[PDB]
Amino acid sequence: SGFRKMAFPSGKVEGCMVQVTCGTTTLNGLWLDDVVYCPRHVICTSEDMLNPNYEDLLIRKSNHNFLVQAGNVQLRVIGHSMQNCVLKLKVDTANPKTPKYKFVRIQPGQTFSVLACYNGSPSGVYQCAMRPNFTIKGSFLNGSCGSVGFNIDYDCVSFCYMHHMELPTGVHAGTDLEGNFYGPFVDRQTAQAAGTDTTITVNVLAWLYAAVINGDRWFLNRFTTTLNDFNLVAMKYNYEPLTQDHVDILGPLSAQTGIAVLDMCASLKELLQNGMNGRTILGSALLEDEFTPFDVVRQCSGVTF
Amino acid sequence: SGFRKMAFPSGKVEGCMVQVTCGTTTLNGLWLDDVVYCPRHVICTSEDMLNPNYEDLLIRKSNHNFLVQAGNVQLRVIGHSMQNCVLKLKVDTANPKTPKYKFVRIQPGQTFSVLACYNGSPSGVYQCAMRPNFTIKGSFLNGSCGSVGFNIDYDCVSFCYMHHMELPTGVHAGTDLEGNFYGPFVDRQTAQAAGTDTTITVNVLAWLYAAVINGDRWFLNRFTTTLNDFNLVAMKYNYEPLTQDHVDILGPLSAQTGIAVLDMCASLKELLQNGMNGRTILGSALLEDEFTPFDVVRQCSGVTF
Ligand SMILES: O=C(NC1CCNCC1)c1n[nH]cc1NC(=O)c1c(Cl)cccc1Cl
Ligand SMILES: O=C(NC1CCNCC1)c1n[nH]cc1NC(=O)c1c(Cl)cccc1Cl
Ligand SMILES: [Cl-]
Ligand SMILES: [Cl-]
Ligand SMILES: [Cl-]
Repeated sequence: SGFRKMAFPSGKVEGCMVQVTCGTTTLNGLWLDDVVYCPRHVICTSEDMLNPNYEDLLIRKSNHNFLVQAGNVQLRVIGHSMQNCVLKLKVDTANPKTPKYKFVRIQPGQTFSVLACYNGSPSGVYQCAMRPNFTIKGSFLNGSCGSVGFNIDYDCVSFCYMHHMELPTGVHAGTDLEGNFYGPFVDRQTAQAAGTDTTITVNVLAWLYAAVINGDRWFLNRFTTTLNDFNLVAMKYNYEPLTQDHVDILGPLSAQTGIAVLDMCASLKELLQNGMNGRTILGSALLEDEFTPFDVVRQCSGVTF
Repeated sequence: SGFRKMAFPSGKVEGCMVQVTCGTTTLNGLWLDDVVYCPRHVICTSEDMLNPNYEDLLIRKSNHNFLVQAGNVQLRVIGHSMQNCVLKLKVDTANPKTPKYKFVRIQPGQTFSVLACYNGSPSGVYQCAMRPNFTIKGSFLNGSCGSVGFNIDYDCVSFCYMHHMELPTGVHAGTDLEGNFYGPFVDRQTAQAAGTDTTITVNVLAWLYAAVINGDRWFLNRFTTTLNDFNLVAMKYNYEPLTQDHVDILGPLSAQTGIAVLDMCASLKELLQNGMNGRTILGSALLEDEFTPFDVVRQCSGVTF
């Protein structure tokens, strides 16, 4: 028993991280097969970031201007191209540690692990969720760009995020591995403010199921509700609307615990209206929303990789 | 910016995890050089755990009764011995992935990363602290015994914990890698209750420094205090006493932020007496105490491995 904010084992991704330097800018790249993926603003100086024309800045770059370093060994770049907001650097050596992998574009509310890196070296690993406003609340310092977010399915790494920028409010924005930003954000040092960071209702409900499974139950009440009535309450509290799709996804957790989904919604509704009254749930004094129903099933059953 | 509960990259330890089966009990072992470390209660059935005599149970075991499996490959056991509450299984093959490593016995309040494993396969990674009552609040299911806790220093893995047991209250107990339990706990399915789980004051202060560095500052007040006066308040709230050693350890964070240590203590004192008033600090509604001062410096500076 016990429930922790848990990231995937990072070894498979550690073996993919390299350093990319262009001029005086150094960040991280992802080395899969004979291609290194990195943010395209590696070609930018701090000056260029104010208003970059990436196509023009790229005319001035050749393969040999991209210094790729794997540990203590330099990689030979034999080609480069820009795809949306990432560069793909073709190298003459296939990464011998390439895992089985996929590129996936996740939806808001979905979770993933981040391997924070600096100069191509792994610094730490932590769990994140794509927020409803398409930011993530990560831990990134200057030099962490190119760090990736990922999920693992047994032996297949699904890369879903590459870090690119920090907004003035300290939240973070990035792309999928095809170089498309999540949300409306751009790799340009300008005014771009995040929208409302609503709470991921389906994840809160899954985490309440995790609590019940682990013995925290003071919050279970004598009530039930309906989707429409609950969402009226969820709206007032800046909670995402709960759909029947979400209800269906929570089915297995409902079956395991014998608590109907709408009953747990009624318990959540009271928690929102009454508050925690100084109590905690799984060691938290606020309702956690960065565990998916799949994360809960995974951690409560012992899935491995 | 941003501050996350962050574990070390786990790859170096993933390459050390094996499966150990004795009779019908399967758990995890740690393969370093030509030795596999695992909990000695691998020799026990669920029946033996009620009152085991490990020396007697071991008379009935031979090298070939310990099945060690690394991925899909069996390892040949050429010797075994019991050291305190761990078994050391000598194998004829040195682990080719052995990292630079040390065995360390940590103190309460110190933090480490856990690689939760099942059947020798990594399941997830998360960050823990040795609680003042010598339990840890982990995420362990049946089969996770032998999972280890560790810190990394650049390239040297310091193993400090091996998981052995779950107490009736759902907290967890284990040993260092020499097989000595942390605290008074024993590998025996009996009545052993944890003492008071006090809050790690020095870690809370470090985490408040982390918050200031990241822009959360509403809690900074106009007050200061003394060690003695603060500890009078800390006692009432089941906070560990703050020592001058702790003050010294917080020195660097004090210097970086220009906030004297006793001033931050005065801010903490008001938070304890007044509460959070529904506010949050670094996305938490309670005071976090599983970041050490070293963890904060590490994450805020970008140390890598
Ligand atoms: O999350 C899903 N699959 C996991 C991806 C990572 N590997 C494991 C499978 C998934 N598959 N179909 C729908 C979803 N997810 C959701 O509908 C969802 C949830 Cl559950 C929570 C928050 C937002 C969203 Cl969109
Ligand atoms: O934590 C320490 N070192 C780290 C070990 C892990 N690798 C990095 C170095 C350390 N070295 N000397 C004293 C300490 N720690 C403490 O005094 C302490 C703190 Cl700081 C917080 C809570 C409890 C305790 Cl005992
Ligand atoms: Cl452009
Ligand atoms: Cl004994
Ligand atoms: Cl909290």
